[PDB]
Amino acid sequence: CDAFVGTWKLVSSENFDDYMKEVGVGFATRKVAGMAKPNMIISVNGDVITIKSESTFKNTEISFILGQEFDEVTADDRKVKSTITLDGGVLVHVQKWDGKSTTIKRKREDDKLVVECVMKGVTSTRVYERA
Ligand SMILES: NC(=O)c1cccc(Cn2c3c(c4cccc(C(=O)O)c42)CCCCC3)c1
Repeated sequence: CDAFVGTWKLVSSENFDDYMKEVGVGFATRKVAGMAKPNMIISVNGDVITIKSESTFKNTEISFILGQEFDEVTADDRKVKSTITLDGGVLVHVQKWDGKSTTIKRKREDDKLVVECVMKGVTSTRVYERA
């Protein structure tokens, strides 16, 4: 996937605190992650895609090949099994841990990168625009 490539700034966000709470993120991390306005800087080299998320709270990064499950350490220190695929132009990320699942989709919409987060019955939408 490549139409996702470049540098994106979070401009809006709904229900993220609720989403985090449902994922199991403790209050202090929720406070600082919720308040953060991370840049998401996505790039691609052959079959390896790299997504960086940068903010004063925390800098993270994942590198991966579509369809190949990998170990991820999240910003909220979960140790999850991750599996990112391309499906009808949406990058679908799945995290499994403790028999739990959450799914994160990134899609390109007009000039936005739209990220939809889902845990159990809680859904969250965040929007990022080019830097
Ligand atoms: N400070 C930062 O770098 C930062 C802040 C908020 C979210 C994120 C990334 N992120 C994270 C989660 C998540 C779910 C859907 C979309 C994003 C995103 O905007 O990339 C998410 C799980 C909760 C723990 C925080 C990491 C990063």
